[PDB]
Amino acid sequence: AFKPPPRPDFGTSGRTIKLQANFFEMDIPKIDIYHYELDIKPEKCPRRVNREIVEHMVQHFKTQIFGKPVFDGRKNLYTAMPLPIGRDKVELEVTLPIFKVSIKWVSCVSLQALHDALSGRLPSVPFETIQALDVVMRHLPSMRYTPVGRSFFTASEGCSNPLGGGREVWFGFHQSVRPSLWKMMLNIDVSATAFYKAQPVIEFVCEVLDFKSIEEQQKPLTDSQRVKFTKEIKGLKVEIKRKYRVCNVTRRPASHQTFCTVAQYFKDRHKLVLRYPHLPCLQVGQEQKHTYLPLEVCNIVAGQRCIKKLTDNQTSTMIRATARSAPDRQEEISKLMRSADFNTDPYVREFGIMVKDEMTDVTGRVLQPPSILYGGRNKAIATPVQGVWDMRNKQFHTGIEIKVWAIACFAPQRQCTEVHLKSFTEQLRKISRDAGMPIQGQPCFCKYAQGADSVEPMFRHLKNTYAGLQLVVVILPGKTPVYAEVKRVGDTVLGMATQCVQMKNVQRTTPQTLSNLCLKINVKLGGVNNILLPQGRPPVFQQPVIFLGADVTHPPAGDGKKPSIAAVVGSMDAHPNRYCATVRVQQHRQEIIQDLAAMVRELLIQFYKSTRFKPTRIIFYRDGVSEGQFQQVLHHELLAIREACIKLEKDYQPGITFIVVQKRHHTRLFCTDKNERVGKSGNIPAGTTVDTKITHPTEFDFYLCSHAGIQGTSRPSHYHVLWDDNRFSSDELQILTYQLCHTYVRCTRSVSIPAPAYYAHLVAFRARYHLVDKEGRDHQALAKAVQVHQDTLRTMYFA
RNA sequence: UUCACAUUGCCCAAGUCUU
RNA sequence: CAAUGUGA
Ligand SMILES: [Mg+2]
Ligand SMILES: [Mg+2]
Ligand SMILES: [Mg+2]
Repeated sequence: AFKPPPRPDFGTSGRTIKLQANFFEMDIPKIDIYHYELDIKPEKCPRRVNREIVEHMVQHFKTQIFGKPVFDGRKNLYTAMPLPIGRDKVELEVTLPIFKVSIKWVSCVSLQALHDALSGRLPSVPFETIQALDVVMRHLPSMRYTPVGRSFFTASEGCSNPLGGGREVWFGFHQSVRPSLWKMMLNIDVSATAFYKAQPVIEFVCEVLDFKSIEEQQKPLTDSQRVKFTKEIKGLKVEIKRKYRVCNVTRRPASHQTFCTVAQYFKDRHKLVLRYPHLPCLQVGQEQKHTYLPLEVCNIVAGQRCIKKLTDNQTSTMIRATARSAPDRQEEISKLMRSADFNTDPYVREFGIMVKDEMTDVTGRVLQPPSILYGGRNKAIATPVQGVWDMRNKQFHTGIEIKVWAIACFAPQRQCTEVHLKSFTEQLRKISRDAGMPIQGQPCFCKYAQGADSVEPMFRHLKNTYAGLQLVVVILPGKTPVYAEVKRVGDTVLGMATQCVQMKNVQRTTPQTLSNLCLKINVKLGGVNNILLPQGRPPVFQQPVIFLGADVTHPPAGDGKKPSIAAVVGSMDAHPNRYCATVRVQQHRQEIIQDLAAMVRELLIQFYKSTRFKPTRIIFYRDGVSEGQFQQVLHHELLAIREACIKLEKDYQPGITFIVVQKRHHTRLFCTDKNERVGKSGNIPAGTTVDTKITHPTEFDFYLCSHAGIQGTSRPSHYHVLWDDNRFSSDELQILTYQLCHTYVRCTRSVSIPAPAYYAHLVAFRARYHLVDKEGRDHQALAKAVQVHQDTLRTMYFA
């Protein structure tokens, strides 16, 4: 239940392709380095303050200690050669513009043992060793640049990327030390994030309040101006030599604001006559004291990342400033590494480390896509080309016959007229007839409505009046709270199928849009759009098997009380195509799925009810777990799956395959040959697979870019097998995973992650919609909100 | 709320110390 | 999913 399986073999399927990865080979010396535990009293200091302390400490004691050590900003210091210490704590006293620093040797870290672990010699990779190398590579940039996670950001020289609102774009790069089949690798990728400009607060006001210049005007701000400004600068730090954090903007101008007025105080003591006394002051420091700074004598301090959400316009600017095709990104990574010059870094060089300046070459394989079987009389077979196919002259494998349906238009009648609805209905019936999902009649019901209050009574009337009602098509004017209400009533209250459509897609229809629309409708009504060509599937389908997709979605940044949402879906046929969903609310920002055992039990029960088979195997696709959570998550969740089986029957012990899916990492793959690049974005082809060189030295993992890259640089999904009772070969599991990317019903394309994992996202996001403005007695309220109706339980409402 | 892809938002990481 | 783009 605890240790991941070794790599069974290497894949052999598919034609080869020359790739370049943003991994850079590291040459590590085979010598012991020396680990020391520090202490710094007081120890509530920010991490960067601790780096200053040790930095000054190193030189302020250079003489009979420290004859170029590295430091993690907390508690760990490393040297390439040993110090004079013994094992003794050597408390030092250091002063920086009153600190006690204790230095104690702890262990010897052998880089020799790392070479063995990267080889077949040692069974596993020693974390503490890679942890040390990480501190070596991060030492310099952690003081030179502004750390954000595993990245480093800085104001770009000579350029300025303003966002407005006192914000601008800082470019940066991600850095991480990784073991691999070949060598140690330095993974480098470029990135960009928003920062507040280091400008006078006076000019910060102008951008926030949209003033061309101050003295526009010379009257104290309106309360509406003062409230907007207070929201932006509160929590931000400002400087004079001495730095404060802003907690409040005073109501009264500096001329009147008394504590002795602020204006007066600065006239006598500091001999400063304020140029804009009519403006308020910044209350800084402790909220329960009376320290007020005029705007004129304050600057926003540099290197403060913008945590708040960007505006629509700010986002739009951010996108344009950082959007890059795959070759363009490739060159920006390359240019960065040449200019980075990691080998002159004195700390990197103290530890005798060398970093390759060229991207690593890696050979991938482009897997063949599966054939997609359709229905109708002809039973057409689609052949994905470059990750895409279409439904033209093809009918659904199992198309639904729609006899009873209705339209509910919440768009204004002037904007969405009966003629519009009629034409839309005309075209939709045409497309749906072609697709093998005939809408036999005009809707038995069609009424306009307004507001969220009209939803439930209308839907209740519909359910009571029209027997055999299959669907309600809901027209929406755009972004409106009605949508969430439609889904609350439909999914959870009354248990009725609904398909919403934006007004603009009714006024002006297209064959493609209407086609995609039918894909959702047919699925929602129990249909089967298409299936994998049966004889083209991997051998695993010879026995009953269920495919589980699982994901947790956490609240946005800055949020503190909203629940995390766990969603799990399971296949309900042998194709596989039909899926049922389970969903739960759980603790804030907890990744481990707490109630998984219960959820899997439901899915296993519903699988048997649907197929009359008991799975002999369980394939578990787990999205979004990082390497630092593999053991924790696997321990709880693998056992939870077993628990579900055991509490059901026997002696029922199906083989479990546990696979972690990671779409969001920092590995990027590029075509070496320009003639391999695909489309305008110039990305690697769909099906590109990498399970060598850059992958894990001992464990079963691979990259699979299963989708066509439309824009930017494609994210190759990474798959890591944490458990496998079924003993998959690399070829079978990679093909299986790839084929499951072709079973996503909402489009005739290969998607970036397997359908079950994708559905899990959709289910989680739907639950989040049921919880809008609603997020023991607390838990049960939220739990009921995400609980769907009895009639919705076995449906694909999430489509 | 036709859909995918891409950027950010999500576990780990990161962050958090005389007017 | 939301914002913003590229696309069908
Ligand atoms: Mg997740
Ligand atoms: Mg943490
Ligand atoms: Mg969007």
